[PDB]
Amino acid sequence: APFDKSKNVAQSIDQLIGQTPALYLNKLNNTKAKVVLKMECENPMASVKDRLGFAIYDKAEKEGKLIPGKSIVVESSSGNTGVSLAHLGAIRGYKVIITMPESMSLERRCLLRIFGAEVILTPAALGMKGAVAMAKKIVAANPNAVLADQFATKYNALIHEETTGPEIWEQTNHNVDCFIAGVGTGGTLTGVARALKKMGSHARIVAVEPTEDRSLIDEVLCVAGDDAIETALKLTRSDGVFCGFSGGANVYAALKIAERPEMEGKTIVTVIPSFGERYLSTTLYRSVRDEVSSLPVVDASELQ
Amino acid sequence: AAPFDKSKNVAQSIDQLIGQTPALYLNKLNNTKAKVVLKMECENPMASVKDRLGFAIYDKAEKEGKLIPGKSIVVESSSGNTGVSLAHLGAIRGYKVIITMPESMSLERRCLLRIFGAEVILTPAALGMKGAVAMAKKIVAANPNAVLADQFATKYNALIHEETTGPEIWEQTNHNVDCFIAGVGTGGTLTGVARALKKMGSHARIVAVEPTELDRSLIDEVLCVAGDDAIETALKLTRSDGVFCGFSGGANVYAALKIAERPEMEGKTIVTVIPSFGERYLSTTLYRSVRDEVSSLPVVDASELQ
Ligand SMILES: [Cl-]
Ligand SMILES: [Cl-]
Ligand SMILES: [Cl-]
Repeated sequence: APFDKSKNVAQSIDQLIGQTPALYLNKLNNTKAKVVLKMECENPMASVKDRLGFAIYDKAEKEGKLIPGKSIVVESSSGNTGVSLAHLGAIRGYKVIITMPESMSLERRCLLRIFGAEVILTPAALGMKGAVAMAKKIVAANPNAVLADQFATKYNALIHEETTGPEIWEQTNHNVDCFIAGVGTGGTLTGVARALKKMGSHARIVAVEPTEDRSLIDEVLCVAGDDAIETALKLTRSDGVFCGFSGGANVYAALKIAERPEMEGKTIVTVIPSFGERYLSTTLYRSVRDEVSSLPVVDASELQ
Repeated sequence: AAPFDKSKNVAQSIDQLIGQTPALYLNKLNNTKAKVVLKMECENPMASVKDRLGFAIYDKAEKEGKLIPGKSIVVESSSGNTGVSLAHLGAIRGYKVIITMPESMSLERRCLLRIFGAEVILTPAALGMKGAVAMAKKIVAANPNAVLADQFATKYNALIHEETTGPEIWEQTNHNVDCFIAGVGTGGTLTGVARALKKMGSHARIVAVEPTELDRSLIDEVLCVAGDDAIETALKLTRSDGVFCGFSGGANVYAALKIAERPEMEGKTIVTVIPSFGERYLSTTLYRSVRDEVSSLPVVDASELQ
């Protein structure tokens, strides 16, 4: 059986990665279809990328390609893959180096540095291309250093075929008519689609392309940034799901699909990749920040 | 009970994901001969143990007929994790939630509450908590459908931890708890977990953690933890064990490590609590040492990449 974390004591926090909950969308869903959210936001470092981090360390160690205390893990990511690599690197005793443009927030730097990752900042003008350049440069310069990106490419779809997809299959009672996720790198889409196919599911596979190459994909749905953003704010207030831009896009897509006549009574599954708190000080929740920042204050004369 | 198998079913409400939190052994940071178990309340859906209290408030108050969905207005004079949980769970249940809070409380706290659609009302800094309380009172005095939530926090806090948190620890440790450690001050697991253990016939030592720099028979020992020790421990914990928490968790872990070095604790099991996830505190003084470090980092010159 997968580790029963609700009933036993874990030996390591990596045993808490995956086996995430699944949640019906209720108040926001005014259709005759069912929408299931795979709550990857509930991972220990608050995103789906914990699965990828674990896969990188676990599979690369098993191949003999990462050695704790010798290998230096180098990654040119600001986002959650870098966070997970830093997190799990710390506990497994790897030096982790993250390159990122200087333009990324202090918060993002801070998240990485709390785990003891070495944060290297690159010129704002060169953007992410410059961070990649720096990472490639650090690795060429040290034979013990490895680019983590090669492992992400090798293992990402596999970990989701092995874990996320089977979990969805069991949670939904072997009943999936449509699976929706982002076209991005480092997500569930390919691996979960493969798992569903292999289980004999006839689920329709929908890739979400945000407006702000596989034989597995049945349909690409383009979602405007402003719809993703608006959906994320509605989600918190309707169903208590607090996520990032990707999750809002996915839910928008799911609701659109759910309005189709042929989807009446069917089960649509989508993914909430990351918890929203990481994004509180970003553009996604700017509307809320701007609002509370200029509230009136009750006069002391009214408080007696 | 029929306890919800969330790794294996689809939940009808996010309330069902509250509780049934993991427990984790401290490894690299534990250099003692005792076992230290962390009850990971940071893994609740809104990232703190107070989700259990928010749930208890709505669940129990509704059963008492004191909260009526679609009619009651929930009025809460606090902006901490209990306030967050009330706003979060109120939204999904269809309640308007009002938070009264001093203007001096952090902008980030205001933002998180407003994310859930709470009405955030600010009161003068000079009047502090008492002005927020007076403002809550004023609202409720003018509308009989408005209800002060703090009465319910008082009534149900210890009870929900007796009913859920405590029994979960008991099961997770396979009925083997030699010591339970948690913070003083309301909102805590301490009283309710201690009561659960004692009902189960456990004679675990109960240690209250008191930060510096019933509420009698239940406590065997008080352990004073300096704020600096709590802070340093929180940052060590992230690097050693990958546990990312707030001040309270750092203090608890510091305390647990002190109990673990007691000779009579050799081979014993000590349980403590990680109340909340650390991300909420990244903009606070708890992680200021790290913010100051990363804010002064050098930037690689474009020459090096060309
Ligand atoms: Cl995804
Ligand atoms: Cl997201
Ligand atoms: Cl904490």
